[PDB]
Amino acid sequence: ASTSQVRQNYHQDSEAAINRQINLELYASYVYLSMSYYFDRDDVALKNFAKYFLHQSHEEREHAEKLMKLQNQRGGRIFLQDIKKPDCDDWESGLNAMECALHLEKNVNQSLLELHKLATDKNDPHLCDFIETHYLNEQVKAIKELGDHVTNLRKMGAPESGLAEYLFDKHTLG
Amino acid sequence: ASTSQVRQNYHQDSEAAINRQINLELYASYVYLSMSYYFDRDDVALKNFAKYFLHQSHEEREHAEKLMKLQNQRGGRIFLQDIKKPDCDDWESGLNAMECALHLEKNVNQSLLELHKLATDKNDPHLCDFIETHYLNEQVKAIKELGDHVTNLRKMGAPESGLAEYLFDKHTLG
Amino acid sequence: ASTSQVRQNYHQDSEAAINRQINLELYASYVYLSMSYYFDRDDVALKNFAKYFLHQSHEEREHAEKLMKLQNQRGGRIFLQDIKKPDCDDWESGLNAMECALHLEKNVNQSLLELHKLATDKNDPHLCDFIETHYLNEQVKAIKELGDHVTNLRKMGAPESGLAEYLFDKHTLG
Amino acid sequence: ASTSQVRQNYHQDSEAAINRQINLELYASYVYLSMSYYFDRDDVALKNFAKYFLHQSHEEREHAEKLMKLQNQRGGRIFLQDIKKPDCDDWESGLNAMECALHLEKNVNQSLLELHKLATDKNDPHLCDFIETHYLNEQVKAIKELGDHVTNLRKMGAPESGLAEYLFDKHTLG
Amino acid sequence: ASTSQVRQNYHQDSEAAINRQINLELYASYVYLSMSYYFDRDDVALKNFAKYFLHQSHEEREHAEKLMKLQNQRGGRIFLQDIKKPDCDDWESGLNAMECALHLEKNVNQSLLELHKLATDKNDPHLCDFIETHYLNEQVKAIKELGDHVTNLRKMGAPESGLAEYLFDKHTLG
Amino acid sequence: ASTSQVRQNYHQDSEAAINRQINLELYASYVYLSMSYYFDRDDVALKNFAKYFLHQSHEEREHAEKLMKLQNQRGGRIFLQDIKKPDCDDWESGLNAMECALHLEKNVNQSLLELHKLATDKNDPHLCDFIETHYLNEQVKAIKELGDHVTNLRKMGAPESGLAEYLFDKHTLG
Ligand SMILES: [Cl-]
Ligand SMILES: [Cl-]
Ligand SMILES: [Cl-]
Ligand SMILES: [Cl-]
Ligand SMILES: [Cl-]
Ligand SMILES: [Cl-]
Ligand SMILES: [Cl-]
Ligand SMILES: [Cl-]
Ligand SMILES: [Cl-]
Ligand SMILES: [Cl-]
Ligand SMILES: [Cl-]
Ligand SMILES: [Cl-]
Ligand SMILES: [Cl-]
Ligand SMILES: [Cl-]
Ligand SMILES: [Cl-]
Ligand SMILES: [Cl-]
Ligand SMILES: [Cl-]
Ligand SMILES: [Cl-]
Ligand SMILES: [Cl-]
Ligand SMILES: [Cl-]
Ligand SMILES: [Cl-]
Ligand SMILES: [Cl-]
Ligand SMILES: [Cl-]
Ligand SMILES: [Cl-]
Ligand SMILES: [Cl-]
Ligand SMILES: [Cl-]
Ligand SMILES: [Cl-]
Ligand SMILES: [Cl-]
Ligand SMILES: [Cl-]
Ligand SMILES: [Cl-]
Ligand SMILES: [Cl-]
Ligand SMILES: [Cl-]
Ligand SMILES: [Cl-]
Ligand SMILES: [Cl-]
Ligand SMILES: [Cl-]
Ligand SMILES: [Cl-]
Ligand SMILES: [Cl-]
Ligand SMILES: [Cl-]
Ligand SMILES: [Cl-]
Ligand SMILES: [Cl-]
Ligand SMILES: [Cl-]
Ligand SMILES: [Cl-]
Ligand SMILES: [Cl-]
Ligand SMILES: [Fe+3]
Ligand SMILES: [Fe+3]
Ligand SMILES: [Fe+3]
Ligand SMILES: [Fe+3]
Ligand SMILES: [Fe+3]
Ligand SMILES: [Fe+3]
Ligand SMILES: [Fe+3]
Ligand SMILES: [Mg+2]
Ligand SMILES: [Mg+2]
Ligand SMILES: [Mg+2]
Ligand SMILES: [Mg+2]
Ligand SMILES: [Mg+2]
Ligand SMILES: [Mg+2]
Ligand SMILES: [Mg+2]
Ligand SMILES: [Mg+2]
Ligand SMILES: [Mg+2]
Ligand SMILES: [Mg+2]
Ligand SMILES: [Mg+2]
Ligand SMILES: [Mg+2]
Ligand SMILES: [Mg+2]
Ligand SMILES: [Mg+2]
Ligand SMILES: [Mg+2]
Ligand SMILES: [Mg+2]
Ligand SMILES: [Mg+2]
Ligand SMILES: [Mg+2]
Ligand SMILES: [Mg+2]
Ligand SMILES: [Mg+2]
Ligand SMILES: [Mg+2]
Ligand SMILES: [Mg+2]
Ligand SMILES: [Mg+2]
Ligand SMILES: [Mg+2]
Ligand SMILES: [Mg+2]
Ligand SMILES: [Mg+2]
Ligand SMILES: [Mg+2]
Ligand SMILES: [Mg+2]
Ligand SMILES: [Mg+2]
Ligand SMILES: [Mg+2]
Ligand SMILES: [Mg+2]
Ligand SMILES: [Mg+2]
Ligand SMILES: [Mg+2]
Ligand SMILES: [Mg+2]
Ligand SMILES: [Mg+2]
Ligand SMILES: [Mg+2]
Ligand SMILES: [Mg+2]
Ligand SMILES: [Mg+2]
Ligand SMILES: [Mg+2]
Ligand SMILES: [Mg+2]
Ligand SMILES: [Mg+2]
Ligand SMILES: [Mg+2]
Ligand SMILES: [Mg+2]
Ligand SMILES: [Mg+2]
Repeated sequence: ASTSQVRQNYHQDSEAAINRQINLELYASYVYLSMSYYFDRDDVALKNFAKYFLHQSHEEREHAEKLMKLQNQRGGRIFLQDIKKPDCDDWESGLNAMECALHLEKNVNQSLLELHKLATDKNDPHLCDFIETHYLNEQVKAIKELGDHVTNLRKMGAPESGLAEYLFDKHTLG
Repeated sequence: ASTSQVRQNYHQDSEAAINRQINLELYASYVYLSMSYYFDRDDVALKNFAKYFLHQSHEEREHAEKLMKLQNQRGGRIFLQDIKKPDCDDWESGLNAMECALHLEKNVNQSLLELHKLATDKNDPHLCDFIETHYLNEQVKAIKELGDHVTNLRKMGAPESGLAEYLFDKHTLG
Repeated sequence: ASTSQVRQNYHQDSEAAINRQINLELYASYVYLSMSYYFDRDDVALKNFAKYFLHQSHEEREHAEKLMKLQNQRGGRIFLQDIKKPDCDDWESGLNAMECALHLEKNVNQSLLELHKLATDKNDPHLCDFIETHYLNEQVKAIKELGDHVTNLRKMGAPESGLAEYLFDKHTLG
Repeated sequence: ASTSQVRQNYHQDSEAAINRQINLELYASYVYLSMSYYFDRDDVALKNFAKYFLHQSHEEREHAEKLMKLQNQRGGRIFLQDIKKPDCDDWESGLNAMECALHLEKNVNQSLLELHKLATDKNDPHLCDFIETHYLNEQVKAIKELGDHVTNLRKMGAPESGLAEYLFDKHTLG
Repeated sequence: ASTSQVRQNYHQDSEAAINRQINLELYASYVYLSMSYYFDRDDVALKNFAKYFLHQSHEEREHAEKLMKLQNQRGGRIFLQDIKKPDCDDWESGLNAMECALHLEKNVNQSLLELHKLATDKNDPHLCDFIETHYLNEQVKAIKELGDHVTNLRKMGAPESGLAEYLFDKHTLG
Repeated sequence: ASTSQVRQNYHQDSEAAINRQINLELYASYVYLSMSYYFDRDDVALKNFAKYFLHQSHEEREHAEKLMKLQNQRGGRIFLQDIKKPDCDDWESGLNAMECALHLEKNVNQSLLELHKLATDKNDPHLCDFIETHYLNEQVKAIKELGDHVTNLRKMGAPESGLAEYLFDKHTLG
C-alpha cells in the first residue's frame, strides 16, 4: 500500500495512463514486426521494406522501455497487459503497409496528446516536458515521413505497379 | 490457397509448431522485460540484475525473429497470436526472479524438444539441424547459467540476506 | 577388393549415393555456366545476370569438390560419369532462367534429402551431419533467394518488359 | 539422491556412457603421451614424431575436458575411473606407432558411434548434436590423416628404411 | 535464323570448331579433377600432386570460359555437349598421371593447331591472334613442364620407388 | 639389454624412482582435474575455483612431461603405470578441496625429498640439481599458497559460510 519514497506530484491517473501508453508502444512494436516479415515472404520479396519496418519495430520497443523507466523514476508501478496481435496477417502491398503505419502512428500520437492533456490537468510539468521532449516531435517526424512515402508510392503508380514498389524499395528505403 | 514456390519437405504441422514457438519466444522476451524493470524500482534498486534481464529479453526477441525468418525461408506463413502478460508483476527478490527465469528457460527447452520430435517424425532434417544449431545448445547454456546463479544466491543467504543479492549484483552480474 | 584402412560405418549404398550426388553437383555447375553465357550474348546483354549465374556455377563446382573430399575421407572410391549437357541452349529471358534455376535447386535439394534418408537408414550420423552442415541450409537459402528473384521479376512485368529485366540486373544483381 | 535443477531429457544411461567416454579420451591422451616420449629416446631420436604425438596427446585431454563440461551442463555427475597404462612400452618404429594411432582413433570413433546410437535411442537431440559437432568429424579427419601417414611411410619403405622415417619426420611432420 | 548484329568475317565452320574446343577444354578440366582426387585417396596420399592437378583443372575451366566469351564476342552461338568422363578411374602412380597429363596437353595442342589452320584457311586474323595470344604458348609451356616432371620422376626411380614420388611431391610440387 | 650410449652415472634405482615420480605427477594432475570440474557443477558453481584447479592440473602434467624428458636425457627408459582415480568424487566445499590440495602437494614434496635422498646416496649431482631447480622450490611455493588459501577461507567462516567461498572465489582466485 504505502507510498514510494521518490513519488512527488505524480497523480494515480497519470501512473495508469503511463501503463496504458507502455502497452500501446509494445503493440506498435508488434505491428511493425508483423509488417517487416510480410516483406520477407518469397511472394513479396521487398528487402528494404522489411528492413525499414524492422527498424520501426525496434524503435517502438525503445519507446516502451523509456516509459517503463519513467514509471519507476516517478515512483509509479508498472502494470503490464497482453500485447494484442496486429489487426492484419496480410498487409497486401508496400503502399497498404505504409498507409497502415501512417494510421498506427497517428493513433499513437492521439494517445500521447491525451496523455499530455491529463498531465496538464494534474499540473505535472515534469511529465509534460517528458512527453514533449521524447515523444511529440518524434511522432510528428514519423507521421510526416510516412505521409511522404505514401505520396511517392501513389504518384509512382502503386499498388498496381509492382515496378513502383520495387524502385521505391531501392531508391527511398535502400 | 496455392503452394509457395519455395516450399519443399515442410509439413503443415511443422509450420504450425513454428508459429507456436514464435509466440513462446515473444512471451519469454516479455517475461524478461518485466523482470528487468522490477530491478529498476527505487525499492529494489539492483541495476545489474536489471541489465542482465534486459539483455535476456533482447536475446528472446532475436530468437523469435530467427524463427520468423525460418518460416519464410521454408515457404510457411507466419501467424501471430497475442503475447500474454507475464504470470507475475512482483518478482519478490533477485533469487526468486532467477528461479522463475530457470523455470521459463526449461519450459522453452521442453517446447523446442517437442518441436524437434515433430521435425524428426516428419523426416525434416533441415528443421532438425536448424533447431539443434540455433536453439538446443543455447537453451542448455542458458539453463546451466541460471542454475549456477540460483546456487550462488542460495549459498550466499538470499533471499533473506539483502547483502547477498547486493554483492551478487556487483560481482557476478557487474 | 580389400577394404580401405580408414573406412568405418560407411555403407556401400552411401558410397554409391555420394558418387551420384557428385555428378548432380557437376551437372548443376554446367547448367549455371550455360545460363551465364546466354546473358553475355550481344542480343541478351544483361551483364549482372551473366555474373550472378557464373558465381552460381563456381559454387556448384565447390559443392562437387567437397563431396569428392568426403568420399576419400570416409574411404569410399570416387566413380565419375559423363556430365550431361543442360536441357536448354536458349533460356529465353532473365525470368525464365531464374525459374529454371529455382527448379534446378529444388531438384538438387530433393536429391540431398534422399541422401540424408539413406544415411539415416544406415545409421551414419557423420554423413547426416555432413549433409546438414554443408548442404541443406545452403539449398534452403538458394531456393529462397531464387524465389525472391522470380517474384520481383514477375511483379516488375517480366518477361514482356525488357525494362524490368534491365532494372533488375542493375538494382538487385548489380 | 534428488535431481539436478538443470537436468532435462538426460537419460541415466547417457550420463553413464558420457563417463565411459571421458575415460577413453583420457586413455587416448595417455597412449599418445607414451608414443611421444618413445620418439624422444636417444636410440629413436625422431623429434617431429615426438612433437606430433605430444600435440595429439594434448588434443585428447581437451576432448576429455569438453565431455566433463557437457556432463555438468546437462546436470549429470562425473565419475572417474583409473586411466589404464597403454598396451605398449616399445612402439618399435614410426610406422608401427602411426598404425597403432590409426587403430586407437578407429576404436575411439566406434565408441562415439555407440554413444550417438544411445543418444538417438533416448531421443536426446542436444547430445546427438554435441557428438556430431565436436567429435564425429574430428575423428573422420584424424583417421584420414593417420591413414595418409601410414600410406606414405609404407610407400617410402618403412619400417626397414630408417632413411624413410627420417625424411618423413622432416618433410611431413616438420 | 537472322545474323548477329556483331558478326563479321566469322565463318560457320570456325563457330562450330570453337564449340568443339569448348567441349575439349571442359573435358581436360574433368580429367585433371579426377587425377587430383586420386592423389587425395588415403592409399595414395600425395597432397601436392592433388593440389597441382586441382590447379590444372581450374585453369582448363578458365580456358573454356574464355572460348565461350570469344564465341559471343564474334556473334557465334555456344552449343554445349556432354562432358565425357575421363578414360581412367585409377591413375596408378604419380608418374603415370603425369604421363597421362602430357598426353592430354599434346592432344589439346593438336586440336588448337587444327583450329588455327581452319582460321588461317578462312582468313580470320582476329581468331588466329586469339589462339596464338591465349592458347598456343600456354600449351607449349604446359607440355614442357609436364615433360620436365615426367623426366625427373623417371630419373628418381618412379613408379617402383614410392620414395621418389614422395620426395618429388615435396620438392617440386611443394 | 645393452646400455644406452648416453647413460653415465645414472643408477638403476634412480631410473625406477623417476618412473614412480612420473606416475605421482600424473596422479596429481588427475586429482586437480577432478577438483576443477566439481566447482563447475551447477550445485557448486564457483568458476574461479574451477579455473584455479584446472591450471594446477595442467602444471602437474608439465611436471610429469619434464620428468619423462629427464628419463630420456639420462638414457633411462620410461615405464608407465595406471593413473589411479582420485580418492574423492565429492570434494564437499572450497575449503575442503584446498585442504586436500595442500595434503596432495605435501605428499608430492615428500616423494621428491625421498628422490633427492636417493640421488644424494648414489652421488648423482645432475639429478640432485634437476630436482632442486625444477621441483623443490615449486613445491615450497605451492604449499605456502595453499596454506594461505586455507587460512583465509577458515578466517572468512568457510565452509558453513557460502558467502565466504563466493567472495574468496571473486577476490583471491578472480
Ligand atoms: Cl504524488
Ligand atoms: Cl493521486
Ligand atoms: Cl534496429
Ligand atoms: Cl503544469
Ligand atoms: Cl525529436
Ligand atoms: Cl520532418
Ligand atoms: Cl524536426
Ligand atoms: Cl532506376
Ligand atoms: Cl512441402
Ligand atoms: Cl503437409
Ligand atoms: Cl541487449
Ligand atoms: Cl530426418
Ligand atoms: Cl550454441
Ligand atoms: Cl555452460
Ligand atoms: Cl557449450
Ligand atoms: Cl564400413
Ligand atoms: Cl556395406
Ligand atoms: Cl565465383
Ligand atoms: Cl544415425
Ligand atoms: Cl548454411
Ligand atoms: Cl534466406
Ligand atoms: Cl540462414
Ligand atoms: Cl532428465
Ligand atoms: Cl533416466
Ligand atoms: Cl599441444
Ligand atoms: Cl532425437
Ligand atoms: Cl570438425
Ligand atoms: Cl581430411
Ligand atoms: Cl572436413
Ligand atoms: Cl560473318
Ligand atoms: Cl559462313
Ligand atoms: Cl586454382
Ligand atoms: Cl588471315
Ligand atoms: Cl603465354
Ligand atoms: Cl617453359
Ligand atoms: Cl615462354
Ligand atoms: Cl650409468
Ligand atoms: Cl646401476
Ligand atoms: Cl593452464
Ligand atoms: Cl653428489
Ligand atoms: Cl622455483
Ligand atoms: Cl611464496
Ligand atoms: Cl620463491
Ligand atoms: Fe512509439
Ligand atoms: Fe528463446
Ligand atoms: Fe568486492
Ligand atoms: Fe550444389
Ligand atoms: Fe578424442
Ligand atoms: Fe586448356
Ligand atoms: Fe607436481
Ligand atoms: Mg491500449
Ligand atoms: Mg517510427
Ligand atoms: Mg500504487
Ligand atoms: Mg484477439
Ligand atoms: Mg491498415
Ligand atoms: Mg525536442
Ligand atoms: Mg528520443
Ligand atoms: Mg504457446
Ligand atoms: Mg537467455
Ligand atoms: Mg498455408
Ligand atoms: Mg490473461
Ligand atoms: Mg516463477
Ligand atoms: Mg552448435
Ligand atoms: Mg545463435
Ligand atoms: Mg544423376
Ligand atoms: Mg547456388
Ligand atoms: Mg569399393
Ligand atoms: Mg544427351
Ligand atoms: Mg527450365
Ligand atoms: Mg540428427
Ligand atoms: Mg548450419
Ligand atoms: Mg559451406
Ligand atoms: Mg572404457
Ligand atoms: Mg587426434
Ligand atoms: Mg545421479
Ligand atoms: Mg593393468
Ligand atoms: Mg598397436
Ligand atoms: Mg561440423
Ligand atoms: Mg572442436
Ligand atoms: Mg571433342
Ligand atoms: Mg595446364
Ligand atoms: Mg547460327
Ligand atoms: Mg561413355
Ligand atoms: Mg593415360
Ligand atoms: Mg604471347
Ligand atoms: Mg592467358
Ligand atoms: Mg606411486
Ligand atoms: Mg601446483
Ligand atoms: Mg634398463
Ligand atoms: Mg582402485
Ligand atoms: Mg582430502
Ligand atoms: Mg647440493
Ligand atoms: Mg631455483
Ligand atoms: Mg620450472
